[PDB]
Amino acid sequence: LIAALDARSRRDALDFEVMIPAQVVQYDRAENIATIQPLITWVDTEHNAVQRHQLVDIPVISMGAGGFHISFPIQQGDIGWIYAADRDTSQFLESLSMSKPNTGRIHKFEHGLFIPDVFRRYTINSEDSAAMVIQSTSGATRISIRGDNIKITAPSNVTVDTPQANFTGSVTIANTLVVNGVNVNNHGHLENNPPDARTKGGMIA
Amino acid sequence: LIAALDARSRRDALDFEVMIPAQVVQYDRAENIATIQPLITWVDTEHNAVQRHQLVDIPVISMGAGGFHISFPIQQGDIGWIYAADRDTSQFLESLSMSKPNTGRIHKFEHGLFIPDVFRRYTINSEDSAAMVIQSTSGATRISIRGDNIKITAPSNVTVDTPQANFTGSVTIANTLVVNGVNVNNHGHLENNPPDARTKGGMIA
Amino acid sequence: LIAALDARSRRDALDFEVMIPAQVVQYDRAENIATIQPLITWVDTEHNAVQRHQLVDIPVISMGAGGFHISFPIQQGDIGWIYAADRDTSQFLESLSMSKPNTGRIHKFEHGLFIPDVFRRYTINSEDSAAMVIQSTSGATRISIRGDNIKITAPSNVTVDTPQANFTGSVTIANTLVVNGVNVNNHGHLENNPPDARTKGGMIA
Ligand SMILES: [Ca+2]
Ligand SMILES: [Fe+3]
Repeated sequence: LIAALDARSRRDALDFEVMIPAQVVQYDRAENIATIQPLITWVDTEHNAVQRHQLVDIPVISMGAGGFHISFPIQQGDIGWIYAADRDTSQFLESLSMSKPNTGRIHKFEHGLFIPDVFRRYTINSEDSAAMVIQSTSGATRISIRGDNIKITAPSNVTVDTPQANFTGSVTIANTLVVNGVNVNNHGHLENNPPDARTKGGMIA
Repeated sequence: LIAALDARSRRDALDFEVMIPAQVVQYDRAENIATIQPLITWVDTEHNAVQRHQLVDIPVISMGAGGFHISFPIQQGDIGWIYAADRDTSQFLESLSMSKPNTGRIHKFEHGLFIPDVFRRYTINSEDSAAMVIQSTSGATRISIRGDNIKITAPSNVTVDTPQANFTGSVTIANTLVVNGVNVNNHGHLENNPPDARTKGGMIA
Repeated sequence: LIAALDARSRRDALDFEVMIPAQVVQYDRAENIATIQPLITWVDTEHNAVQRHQLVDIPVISMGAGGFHISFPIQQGDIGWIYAADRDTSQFLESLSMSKPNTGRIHKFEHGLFIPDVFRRYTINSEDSAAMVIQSTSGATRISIRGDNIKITAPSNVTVDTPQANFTGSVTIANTLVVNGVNVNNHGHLENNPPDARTKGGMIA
């Protein structure tokens, strides 16, 4: 009989984990690890599809290198993809350096990586149809990068916290400019004649 | 004979899909799914290397969590990597929640994830050699993050669309400042003496 | 005996590479490829755990599409995850187009993709606990995106290099504003009477 190896091959492929959609149960942003719940059940011999185990202490990617990175404020319930490492990563995670596997389990989500993905749960404004956006998923607060311009939109404010902000060209401000507490639109100056009289009105062309 | 299992092992490994470079045939940015064409052929028994099938309805990652994400304006022809999920993801994609596989196909690109990658098709300006950049691939329009400063460059304009933009330090503008339609470089004020005469010239030190 | 296939299955799973943590040995940012050193040893038949081979010419992801991307200034020693492609990618990498495998090696890191990950080696400021940040890993220089506002922080400066910067609302500047070399806080104007006398002091309400 040859059905034997067919059965084996199937079992072995089912047991070998690679990638599946998954959800955050809990997340620690300082240690950048999560408890993760896979979101596709597996059919058992009994033909019952059942919920998979949680995975603990799973690193969540923070893309970055060279002293820079991108970090999202991950919440319980957020979704993404868990990947299974070839070997136990637990010692590597302790040291972030060259390590041995502490165990013999291979190709299992238990030692994996979670990559957050919002899937389709976002809105792109029509003006950004040809742009890259880094944004709230609502689309309300965004940095939009286009081929020759950048547009930064926020319903409340944009705050630039730095000692020196430099503009190498011109600047146009639609409404009010206040500098050190003084409204420039409406400002004046003391005259020499009449002595110490403030000029009339505000700033004019 | 023992060559039997050697043949099996090889077949099974060839059939088990994980990751391959691939190209976007069509993309829907609202549903965040693509038709994808793998870019490496597979050699058949006949020793013919032939083009692989398109995959439809493949989610394209939008990295994000916590109400924020990053989205690129993916175009036909863009490249990247397709990953094969362990099990059918179609029901999960309908609901974005806990689900069963609708079918028995495992480790196939048919149910996968596409991650866009520009590979080497970009230019980094020399001034950004030690910086992170989020930019047009031409390098012309960029946000460059350095250890202690941020430089935002755009050939046309940078527009900040918000009711209130706050600078916590000083600001230097090279050229013209216009506020509510009035050129500040060149502005003046009405005098009390001579009555209602505009001051001479523009703004001076 | 049936232990035979158990041994085979195990061997085949060990030989089949998918994903493991790894480190950059060398990186070329123009060609966007690296020499990579996996960071988990593998136990051999002799029960010796030993360091894995370097992989050369490994593409490092640059997430992007549609003419935009994100690039980090990767350094020797930076860490992340290497993924194994199903087939030889070398011809595909030459052309970035549809290709055959040059060889028969399958599911090996030798032809792979590296994704940089900083793991937990970063600091999130408490004010950003619910925000997305793109930042130096020190947390000192950052773009922080919140539900209705964006805060850009840099200890040295933020420079906006563009011919035209537009603010669609109001702007408040805490300290000094200089426009074309003239300090606005302290500016004045020539009077008509007294003829050509500069106004007293600086700008006042
Ligand atoms: Ca006067
Ligand atoms: Fe004035």
